[PDB]
Amino acid sequence: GVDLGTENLYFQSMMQKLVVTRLSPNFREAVTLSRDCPVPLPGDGDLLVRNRFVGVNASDINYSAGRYDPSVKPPFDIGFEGIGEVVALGLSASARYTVGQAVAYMAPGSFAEYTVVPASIATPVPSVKPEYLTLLVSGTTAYISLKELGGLSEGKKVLVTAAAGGTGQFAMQLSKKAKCHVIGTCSSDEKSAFLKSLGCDRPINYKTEPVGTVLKQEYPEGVDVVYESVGGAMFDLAVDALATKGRLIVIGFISGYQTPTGLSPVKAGTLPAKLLKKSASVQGFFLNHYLSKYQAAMSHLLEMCVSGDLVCEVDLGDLSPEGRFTGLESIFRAVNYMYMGKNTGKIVVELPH
Ligand SMILES: NC(=O)c1ccc[n+]([C@@H]2O[C@H](COP(=O)([O-])OP(=O)(O)OC[C@H]3O[C@@H](n4cnc5c(N)ncnc54)[C@H](OP(=O)(O)O)[C@@H]3O)[C@@H](O)[C@H]2O)c1
Repeated sequence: GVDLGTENLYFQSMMQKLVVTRLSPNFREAVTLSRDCPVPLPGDGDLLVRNRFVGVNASDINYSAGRYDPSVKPPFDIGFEGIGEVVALGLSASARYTVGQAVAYMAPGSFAEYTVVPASIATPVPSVKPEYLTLLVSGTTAYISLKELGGLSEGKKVLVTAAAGGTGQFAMQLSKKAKCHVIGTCSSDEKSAFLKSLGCDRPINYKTEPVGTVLKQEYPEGVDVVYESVGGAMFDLAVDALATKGRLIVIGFISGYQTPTGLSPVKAGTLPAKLLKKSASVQGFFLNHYLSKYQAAMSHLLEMCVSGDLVCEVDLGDLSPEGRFTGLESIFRAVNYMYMGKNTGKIVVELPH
């Protein structure tokens, strides 16, 4: 009786995908577009998803560099998230999932026309739209880290770095919803306008106005929470800008990922003493350590998105040098775009019919 997509599997036999062929943080050096790869088949507990959008993530280049498990050698698949239609599935999976259903997921190997996804990690979505993909990593990271670690409450002051980017946009909005005063950093006046449209109380274009100075002058008593994703000298300023009982959440350090080690140097020598003297913290956050909170987060985010209560800005690359990010080949360009700092919102690549 049940359609498991077996006809599809017969006829949809080969596909394109991206493959890490050499470890490097230079994505173009590391990754090759492969063709006429077999379409993988789903196991009893799996879905086979035809990706229609895939997300571009800063750590894509950490992945390509082998930094998640240095002992794992090429070749391996890449891309952290996708959205599309179920084309086939295993028998067990069919209890809860159906051929043609719109699903989104966070699992490695999304940079492919088709990806096998365990049905246990799939998220049902209303339809295949790029706004929902924005939630999977970027939204959930901001949601869970702030909920679990931010201690947010009315009137607290929150500094968000890369605030106009994929995760930053949600850290901004979610802090505003908690009635915080929100400061955001970005690299252009048009990004600052975007931030202002999300409710940012103090956008800062760091290219034209020094962040440290603004913080010293406008926030002399400091900030309560920092959503820190840049690293380096920005991390150092953030530590100095903490209020008493302040918390710096280490979300990432993109300023370092292109470097050979992937790290951005910081002034750490006096950090324990600084933290003691302010009763302040530096707090790491890795989304994969918080998967017990993921399904709830995703559900709330999805409700806010569909209801119009959350801006989910998507950058499909229409304004990039070679235009809209269409096809797996465009992933190279999109990663470049990210590392040139040109995106507003979440970078997404379309894989259309
Ligand atoms: N901990 C976690 O589980 C987790 C999950 C998701 C993301 N993250 C982290 O969140 C951060 C943002 O990632 P994303 O994927 O959302 O990208 P994104 O913010 O959409 O794009 C990156 C942004 O970083 C700034 N930038 C780019 N290159 C830079 C450089 N070399 N030095 C300083 N700033 C640079 C740019 O914004 P400006 O105009 O502001 O410069 C750019 O638009 C990354 O650190 C990432 O690792 C962490």
